[PDB]
Amino acid sequence: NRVHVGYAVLGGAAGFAATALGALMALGLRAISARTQDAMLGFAAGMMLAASAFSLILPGLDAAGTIVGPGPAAAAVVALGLGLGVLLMLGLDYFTVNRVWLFVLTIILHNLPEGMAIGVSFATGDLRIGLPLTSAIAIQDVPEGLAVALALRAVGLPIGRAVLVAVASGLMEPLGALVGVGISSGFALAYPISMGLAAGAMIFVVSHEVHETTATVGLMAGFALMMFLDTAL
Ligand SMILES: [Zn+2]
Ligand SMILES: [Zn+2]
Ligand SMILES: [Zn+2]
Ligand SMILES: [Zn+2]
Ligand SMILES: [Zn+2]
Ligand SMILES: [Zn+2]
Repeated sequence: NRVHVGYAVLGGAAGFAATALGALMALGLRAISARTQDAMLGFAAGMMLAASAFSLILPGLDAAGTIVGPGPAAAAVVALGLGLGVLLMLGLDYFTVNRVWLFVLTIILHNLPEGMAIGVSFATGDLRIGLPLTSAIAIQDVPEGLAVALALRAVGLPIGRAVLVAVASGLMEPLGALVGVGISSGFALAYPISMGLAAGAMIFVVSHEVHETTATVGLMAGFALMMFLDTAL
């Protein structure tokens, strides 16, 4: 309990609320074209890919560079965090009708890195770090909440149940944010390590979520918009 965790809970809350707004838009839409779905998901992926680079790895290296020094030991700390983040998510991807439940688990697992990244990115209190990432994550949460609800409906839930499950799915960002503050505030190196870890987890999820032309337009737009947000915020 402290100041920099509050900003993280607020970040996690904006992630849950953004997901929910996207989820509630499916009530009115019920179905969308494959062109629209593929673009949205490519936009969501592109936002998190650049976020991993510009909001997590690059700030984590700077944080490590002032805790440890300018040498490669700083970069080593982050890279090792990154590899541990991949392997944590490689693990979960492996150790885990009633097919709905298995799709729901994926949706849950894929929200975990975004929640964690919000909580990690606010550990030092720097709005210049947490704000671009949190607002990028909320932005792609709207398409993702919509996408999730429509897909749960496409697999056979009535839109109302599907929207409900989608909204509950978003609770994983508040929860992941709590996890993120925990792993980044134990010791000095916890922060750069946890920045690498969230980036790695994030990159694993988005590799697993990447009509290729329409998806590329979304991918490029999400990437470019992430660069804009990081530069402006
Ligand atoms: Zn996402
Ligand atoms: Zn050195
Ligand atoms: Zn998976
Ligand atoms: Zn897999
Ligand atoms: Zn997914
Ligand atoms: Zn497609």
